[PDB]
Order: sequence, then C-alpha cells, then structure tokens
Amino acid sequence: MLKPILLVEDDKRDLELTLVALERSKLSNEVIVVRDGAQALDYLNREGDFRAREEGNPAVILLDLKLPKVNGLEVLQQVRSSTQLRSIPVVMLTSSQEESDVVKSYELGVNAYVVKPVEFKQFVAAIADLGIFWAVLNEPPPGSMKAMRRYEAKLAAALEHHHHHH
Amino acid sequence: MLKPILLVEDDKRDLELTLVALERSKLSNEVIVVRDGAQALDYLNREGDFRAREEGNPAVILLDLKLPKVNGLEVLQQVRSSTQLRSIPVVMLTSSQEESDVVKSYELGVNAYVVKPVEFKQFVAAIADLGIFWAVLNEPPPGSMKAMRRYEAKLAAALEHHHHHH
Ligand SMILES: C[As](C)(=O)[O-]
Ligand SMILES: C[As](C)(=O)[O-]
Ligand SMILES: [Mg+2]
Ligand SMILES: [Mg+2]
Ligand SMILES: [Zn+2]
Ligand SMILES: [Zn+2]
Ligand SMILES: [Zn+2]
Ligand SMILES: [Zn+2]
Ligand SMILES: [Zn+2]
Ligand SMILES: [Zn+2]
Repeated sequence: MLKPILLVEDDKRDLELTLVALERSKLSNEVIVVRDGAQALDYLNREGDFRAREEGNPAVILLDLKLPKVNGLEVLQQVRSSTQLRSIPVVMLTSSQEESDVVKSYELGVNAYVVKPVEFKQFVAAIADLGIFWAVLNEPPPGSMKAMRRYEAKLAAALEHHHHHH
Repeated sequence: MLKPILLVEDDKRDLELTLVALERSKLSNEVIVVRDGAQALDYLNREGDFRAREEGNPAVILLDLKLPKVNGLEVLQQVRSSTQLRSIPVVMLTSSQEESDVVKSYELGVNAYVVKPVEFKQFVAAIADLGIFWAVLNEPPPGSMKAMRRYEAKLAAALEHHHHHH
C-alpha cells in the first residue's frame, strides 16, 4: 500500500546525513537508494537492476542535483516529460539557495528544496512543503525497517565506520 | 492497514475547527468522531454503538478535556489503566497552557497538547510531538475521504451552515 521513497544521491557522506534525517523523522515508506542518474532512470522505468520490480511510481523522489554519469537535472526533465512519471513529487537536494532559485527558473515543477547538508528539521519541512497526503502509524512496516538497516550496514561497510548501534 | 483517529469532542464549534485543521493537514487516517466520554469509552472497548466494529486500537486519540456525561480525564485514566489501551498515543485538547500544565502533573503519560482553538499549525506540531511513525501517500484512502465528507455534512446540517464546498 505504501509506496517507496527513491533517494538519488551519490556522495556517501551526504547519503549518510539524508538517511539519518529520514531515520530520525520516523518517515516509514521504504527507502530505495540509487547512486547516479542512470540508476535512477532504470529504477523509474523498471529496467536494468530493477527490471523485475513491481509496477508503480515511488511516493517521492529525493533528488540530488550532483550526480555522476547522468545529472540530476536530466532525471528531472525526463520525469516531467513522461506522462507516466510526471506526477511524482520531487524534493531537490541543492548546494545553496542560489542553486534552488536557478532550478526554479527551469519551470520543471519542482515541489520542494533542501539545501545540503540535510538536517532533520529542514528535511521534514521540505516534505511538509510537498502538500501531499500522509498517515500516522504505531508500528513501522517491517520491510521498511529491514531496508533502512540493510542500507545502514552497506553504507557502514563502504565508509568503514558507523555512528550508532541498534 | 491504517488505523483510525478517534476525535473526542463535544462542542460543535470546536469540532468544526478540529476537523478543518485535520482536512487542511491532509492527515489521512480515517477520523471517527464521538461527542462525550461515554461514547469514547464505548468506541475503545467495542461496546454500545461500536459493538460490531473490527478489533484494534485507533492510531491516535484527540481528546477534549471538556466532555459532558463522562469527563475527558476519566477517559484518559481508564485508557492508561488498561493493559489493552494504555499504549494509545493521546493529544489532549485543553483550554489554556495552565490547564496543560495541570494535566501533566497527573502523570497519565499524555503525549501531546493543543490549546484551543485548534489551528492547523499548532495541530500538526502536536502530532509531530507524539514522535510516532508516519508515511506519505499520493492518494488518500477513499474510506477516509468518505468519512470526512460524511461528518462535514452531518456537522453542517446540525450547525445549519457550511464554510466551504467540495
Ligand atoms: C565495539 As561495538 C559497540 O561497535 O560492537
Ligand atoms: C448556494 As451553494 C454554492 O451553497 O450550492
Ligand atoms: Mg551529488
Ligand atoms: Mg469540551
Ligand atoms: Zn560501534
Ligand atoms: Zn559518517
Ligand atoms: Zn540507524
Ligand atoms: Zn454554500
Ligand atoms: Zn462554522
Ligand atoms: Zn471540507
């Protein structure tokens, strides 16, 4: 029932901050992390590594502009040009308020902005800015928890350090 | 999957403000309204008008202290004394900050407070104060929408006026 959140972010230090903000916020849609724009487009179009996934758009895309191989703006344009994808809400993760302002000038109907580094308060404020629907839960869905934990571990192994213990 | 929110509130003018804040916030758990503490306890215990309802606790109780017949504090004590009910998060709707402070002194583990009149911003801040889990949705669940619309209509017919049109 709950659709995933697609987090598109290469820089592993930034990924850490964004996932921690997500964990802290208790936002419970399953996170799916891809690390460049080619992988994001594969996820969204169900190709590549994602060829076998269930049909359906993510609830939200958290889209870093800084992506190797295929830039974040190319992902955003292909999303908004697609009749299938164009309805997906997007939070752009930018480097400065000036960058957010420039992106607004492209008129790609970006729904919200977070200026990096991502912190919990600004992050939740961006999600609130989307003006989409939401619901409270007593229990997180177990697949969501498993996914966050799995990424925390992969990211820890890759960065060769951890910040907390569960 | 999503559990309802139980709104316990007699005064019809206050009910209007609380439902509008809920509608505006796009919080999408189904609302269930009861108008005094006797009805609230019947809902929670599946008795009375609610004898046939599905098993399960509401996600949140929005509990007005001012209730005819059975007071809101008696509902809160019976909830916290019950091994079945005591885990339910409660937002108390109070008349002043002094009232919130007094209620905190009872040590009934009240999770959040809204000082009436309820407005959208303070309302969402109270829900955030609960520190519970939540999820975003593109579509509200249709049963939720039907329920809000149904109450708006009953409340309009009872107050003999409306404030907006859908
Ligand atoms: C040494 As330890 C608390 O990271 O298992
Ligand atoms: C007169 As009318 C806009 O309440 O149907
Ligand atoms: Mg980047
Ligand atoms: Mg009252
Ligand atoms: Zn350690
Ligand atoms: Zn680190
Ligand atoms: Zn963690
Ligand atoms: Zn009218
Ligand atoms: Zn009115
Ligand atoms: Zn309405």
